[PDB]
Amino acid sequence: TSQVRQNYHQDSEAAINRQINLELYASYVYLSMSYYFDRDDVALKNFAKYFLHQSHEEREHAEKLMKLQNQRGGRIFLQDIKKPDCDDWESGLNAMECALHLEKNVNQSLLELHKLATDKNDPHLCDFIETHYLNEQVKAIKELGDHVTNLRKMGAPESGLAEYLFDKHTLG
Amino acid sequence: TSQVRQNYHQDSEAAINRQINLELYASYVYLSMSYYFDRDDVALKNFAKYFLHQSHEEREHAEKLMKLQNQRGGRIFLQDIKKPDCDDWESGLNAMECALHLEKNVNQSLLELHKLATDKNDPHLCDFIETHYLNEQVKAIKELGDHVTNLRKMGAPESGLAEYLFDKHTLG
Amino acid sequence: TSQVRQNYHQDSEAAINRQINLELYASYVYLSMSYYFDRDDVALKNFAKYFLHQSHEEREHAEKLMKLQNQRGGRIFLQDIKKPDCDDWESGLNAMECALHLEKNVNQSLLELHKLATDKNDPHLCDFIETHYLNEQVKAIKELGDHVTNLRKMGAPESGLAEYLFDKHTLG
Amino acid sequence: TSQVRQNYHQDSEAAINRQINLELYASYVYLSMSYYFDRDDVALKNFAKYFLHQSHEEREHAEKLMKLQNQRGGRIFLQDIKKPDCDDWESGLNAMECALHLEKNVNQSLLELHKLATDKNDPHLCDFIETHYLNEQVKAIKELGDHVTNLRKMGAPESGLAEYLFDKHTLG
Ligand SMILES: [Cl-]
Ligand SMILES: [Cl-]
Ligand SMILES: [Cl-]
Ligand SMILES: [Cl-]
Ligand SMILES: [Cl-]
Ligand SMILES: [Cl-]
Ligand SMILES: [Cl-]
Ligand SMILES: [Cl-]
Ligand SMILES: [Cl-]
Ligand SMILES: [Cl-]
Ligand SMILES: [Cl-]
Ligand SMILES: [Cl-]
Ligand SMILES: [Cl-]
Ligand SMILES: [Cl-]
Ligand SMILES: [Cl-]
Ligand SMILES: [Cl-]
Ligand SMILES: [Cl-]
Ligand SMILES: [Cl-]
Ligand SMILES: [Cl-]
Ligand SMILES: [Cl-]
Ligand SMILES: [Cl-]
Ligand SMILES: [Cl-]
Ligand SMILES: [Cl-]
Ligand SMILES: [Cl-]
Ligand SMILES: [Cl-]
Ligand SMILES: [Cl-]
Ligand SMILES: [Cl-]
Ligand SMILES: [Cl-]
Ligand SMILES: [Cl-]
Ligand SMILES: [Cl-]
Ligand SMILES: [Cl-]
Ligand SMILES: [Cl-]
Ligand SMILES: [Cl-]
Ligand SMILES: [Cl-]
Ligand SMILES: [Cl-]
Ligand SMILES: [Cl-]
Ligand SMILES: [Cl-]
Ligand SMILES: [Cl-]
Ligand SMILES: [Cl-]
Ligand SMILES: [Cl-]
Ligand SMILES: [Cl-]
Ligand SMILES: [Cl-]
Ligand SMILES: [Cl-]
Ligand SMILES: [Cl-]
Ligand SMILES: [Cl-]
Ligand SMILES: [Cl-]
Ligand SMILES: [Cl-]
Ligand SMILES: [Cl-]
Ligand SMILES: [Cl-]
Ligand SMILES: [Fe+3]
Ligand SMILES: [Fe+3]
Ligand SMILES: [Fe+3]
Ligand SMILES: [Fe+3]
Ligand SMILES: [Fe+3]
Ligand SMILES: [Fe+3]
Ligand SMILES: [Fe+3]
Ligand SMILES: [Fe+3]
Ligand SMILES: [Fe+3]
Ligand SMILES: [Fe+3]
Ligand SMILES: [Fe+3]
Ligand SMILES: [Fe+3]
Ligand SMILES: [Fe+3]
Ligand SMILES: [Fe+3]
Ligand SMILES: [Fe+3]
Ligand SMILES: [Fe+3]
Ligand SMILES: [Fe+3]
Ligand SMILES: [Fe+3]
Ligand SMILES: [Mg+2]
Ligand SMILES: [Mg+2]
Ligand SMILES: [Mg+2]
Ligand SMILES: [Mg+2]
Ligand SMILES: [Mg+2]
Ligand SMILES: [Mg+2]
Ligand SMILES: [Mg+2]
Ligand SMILES: [Mg+2]
Ligand SMILES: [Mg+2]
Ligand SMILES: [Mg+2]
Ligand SMILES: [Mg+2]
Ligand SMILES: [Mg+2]
Repeated sequence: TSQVRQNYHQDSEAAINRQINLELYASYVYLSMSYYFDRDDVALKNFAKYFLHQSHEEREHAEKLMKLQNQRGGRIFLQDIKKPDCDDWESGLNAMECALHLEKNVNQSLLELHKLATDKNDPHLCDFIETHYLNEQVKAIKELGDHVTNLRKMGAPESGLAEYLFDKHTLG
Repeated sequence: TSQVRQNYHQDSEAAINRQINLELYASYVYLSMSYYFDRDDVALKNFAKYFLHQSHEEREHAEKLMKLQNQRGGRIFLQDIKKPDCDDWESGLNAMECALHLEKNVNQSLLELHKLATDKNDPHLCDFIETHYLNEQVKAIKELGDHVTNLRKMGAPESGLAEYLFDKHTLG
Repeated sequence: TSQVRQNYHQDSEAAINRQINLELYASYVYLSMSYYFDRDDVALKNFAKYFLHQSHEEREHAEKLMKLQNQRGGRIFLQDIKKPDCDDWESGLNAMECALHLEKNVNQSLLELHKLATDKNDPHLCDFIETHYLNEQVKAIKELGDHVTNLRKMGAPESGLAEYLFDKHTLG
Repeated sequence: TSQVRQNYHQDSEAAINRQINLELYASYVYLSMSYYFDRDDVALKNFAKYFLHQSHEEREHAEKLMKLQNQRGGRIFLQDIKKPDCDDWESGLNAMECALHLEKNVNQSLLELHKLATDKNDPHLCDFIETHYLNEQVKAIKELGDHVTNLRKMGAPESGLAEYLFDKHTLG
């Protein structure tokens, strides 16, 4: 047993390792999306910038969980980072919809993690999740919802003009 | 009788209390409108900001009337603030139209108040209304009219693109 | 269903709407108290300033709950804001006592809201209440208790000198 | 007839001369009050300072009316400035009460002047009175009322301690 370990259940340790993988996966999805918009036949530079920033944020989320694992005396175990589900993301609207779906999936995982921490009476872990993850997720989901709504109302994906103008005035 | 009271008719005192309630009501209408535009399925952040600012201005209008009541030796009597007539405001154009209607209604009340002050030969109260309320109302009505016109000419409410672009270039 | 909604119970949504109304009510109580102290026959300007600031803080509390409702994909439903229970607040001490009672009532509502969020396993909502409301309430209640104690010990409400000196040295 | 005179009734001209005298009288009352508080057997230096400032303000009120008379092509006619009604002002509270009475008397004269200007359809003179005199009077009366209230509640005039503390914390 680690000399620092206290009130840290083996199930919580394993769930933290699973969350690390999921955050890295989310980073990869956003990386793929970003460079799709950098294609010469797509060419929406602020969509590209927005998703690259989201990708880098997800990496920060993963690294903080790795730090947490060590803080509590757990041991990090890494797994393959699966490639994203799509190579071609179709449109700005479709990418935003996939991002919304991704963020809700990551949120569900975080909520399950919190439920586990609650069941194991781990208030430090509960606080960690609430303070650093849960509101960030709520804000990210709300922002993506707002973006999807605007793109739909503007006439995307059929209107290339709508995506162009959204790229300039919301993401730029 | 208040030691400060002079040339201040009981009817004027009562009319000032009614105006306080109406200004607070206007604040509530704009508060409701503001957060409608903050909904994830509406998502027009500058409409939200514009109406929240209008809401806060209406509260200032109410507070100045409360100050006036005490300055003249009248006594403030408060009533319930009625909820706004709508929960859902439909569109940017529809909210602007409701705001225009509201501002004209508040103006009519102020004009009736001025007529009362005139009938009771209260030049201090006349000056108060003219100096702090009447031109503010005229400017607010003109601005809302301008906004309604632009939204109509741009193709609102059917064009979600029109409302988006107005939000960015006029309200942003 | 809102595209952003996740782990947000209909009961929690309704309870948030009730809390919005209560925060606005508290804003109204403090607004009334403030202008009582602005009366020429009361004339305690720092009591007036203190309660006006408390009123504006309560409005901020309401607006943050409206933001929360939209963040989680709930829908804001507003009700009439009831007038405060008193027109005349009697004395500085009596107003402080009514403020203490009000703040404890609002606290009780927040605790019931937290219990509901706990029962529905909504850790985001629990964190929201704890982080933004519960300690603010504890601090406000403690401050009002301190004020009541000092006014009593100084000889209020019978001593107009006590209220005058408290207004100058604590609230000024 | 003066080359500048237009829409300026002889009655208005005469009433302006009477108001000039009354403003100078008010200046004299406050001058007398001020130095009463400078007596070694009274010795309230902030009462003295407050009333001296009020005296100088009244002189400014008179001078602006003299300017107005010439602006409109009327001719200034001056009369004796009567001595104040009291040599000894008794107490801080009594002086404040006399100041309140004085300010209401001057207000009544200004209201009669405004009624005359209205009867003679002189909107320039109406505006002059409203803009430069009427709210100043309302504010002065309210302030004096507030002061009287505080002194009474503190225990003046019997409490020399009350007048001392008021001098330090309100007027200082
Ligand atoms: Cl342990
Ligand atoms: Cl352990
Ligand atoms: Cl274990
Ligand atoms: Cl593991
Ligand atoms: Cl894994
Ligand atoms: Cl693997
Ligand atoms: Cl696999
Ligand atoms: Cl726990
Ligand atoms: Cl967070
Ligand atoms: Cl947000
Ligand atoms: Cl937030
Ligand atoms: Cl957006
Ligand atoms: Cl009168
Ligand atoms: Cl009256
Ligand atoms: Cl009357
Ligand atoms: Cl009334
Ligand atoms: Cl009313
Ligand atoms: Cl009512
Ligand atoms: Cl009713
Ligand atoms: Cl009049
Ligand atoms: Cl105005
Ligand atoms: Cl204008
Ligand atoms: Cl203008
Ligand atoms: Cl416009
Ligand atoms: Cl759910
Ligand atoms: Cl849900
Ligand atoms: Cl539900
Ligand atoms: Cl509800
Ligand atoms: Cl309610
Ligand atoms: Cl209702
Ligand atoms: Cl009811
Ligand atoms: Cl929970
Ligand atoms: Cl808090
Ligand atoms: Cl505290
Ligand atoms: Cl604290
Ligand atoms: Cl205290
Ligand atoms: Cl003291
Ligand atoms: Cl003429
Ligand atoms: Cl003439
Ligand atoms: Cl004439
Ligand atoms: Cl004359
Ligand atoms: Cl004369
Ligand atoms: Cl003479
Ligand atoms: Cl004589
Ligand atoms: Cl006229
Ligand atoms: Cl004025
Ligand atoms: Cl004032
Ligand atoms: Cl004023
Ligand atoms: Cl005072
Ligand atoms: Fe982000
Ligand atoms: Fe960032
Ligand atoms: Fe993440
Ligand atoms: Fe994320
Ligand atoms: Fe907790
Ligand atoms: Fe926390
Ligand atoms: Fe405005
Ligand atoms: Fe403004
Ligand atoms: Fe208004
Ligand atoms: Fe308005
Ligand atoms: Fe506070
Ligand atoms: Fe504050
Ligand atoms: Fe509150
Ligand atoms: Fe509170
Ligand atoms: Fe003055
Ligand atoms: Fe001055
Ligand atoms: Fe004067
Ligand atoms: Fe004066
Ligand atoms: Mg996984
Ligand atoms: Mg594979
Ligand atoms: Mg937080
Ligand atoms: Mg009404
Ligand atoms: Mg109703
Ligand atoms: Mg003006
Ligand atoms: Mg309620
Ligand atoms: Mg009722
Ligand atoms: Mg905290
Ligand atoms: Mg005279
Ligand atoms: Mg004589
Ligand atoms: Mg003015």
